[PDB]
Amino acid sequence: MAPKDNTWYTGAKLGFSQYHDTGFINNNGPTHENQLGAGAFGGYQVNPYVGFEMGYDFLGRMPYKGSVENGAYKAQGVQLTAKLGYPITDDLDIYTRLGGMVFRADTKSNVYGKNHDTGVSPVFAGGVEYAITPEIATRLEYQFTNNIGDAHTIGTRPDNGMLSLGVSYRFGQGEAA
Repeated sequence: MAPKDNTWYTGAKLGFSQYHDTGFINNNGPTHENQLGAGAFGGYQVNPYVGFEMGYDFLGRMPYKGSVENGAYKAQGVQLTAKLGYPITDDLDIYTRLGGMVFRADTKSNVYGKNHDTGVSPVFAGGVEYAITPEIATRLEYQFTNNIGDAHTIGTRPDNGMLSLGVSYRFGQGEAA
């Protein structure tokens, strides 16, 4: 009946975005504007209305292919944020995440300790999470791309961004305590 606190959870997410904030563009596009992406994420719940969540976009290669494909060297990336949601129903709930994505790459280093370009652009998300069955949860959330860098006076209205859907697992049933 009552909610839980001081617990952890893990899952996977997959969504599509209208347009990315990339700088190197050299493609016409599959249809018009939509890029599907997959990844994994997990989080810890501190209280009924205050929790934490982290995530990172995995990668998949094709062992059966002899084509030159490179981009970075010893590079890594991860995202860390806080989750804030409200319990509308025992099974249906709403949540919002706010944090930042950390990105780092390697490019010529003489063991001196210097950087050229790091990724630290705070981001947030919004959606709802529902429980279909024990040890199995599913939720959908969206992200805003037009709301950073510089505030626009007039033009397009903020009513469309990133659309994603992922599943999450909650561990910590117990019996007494």
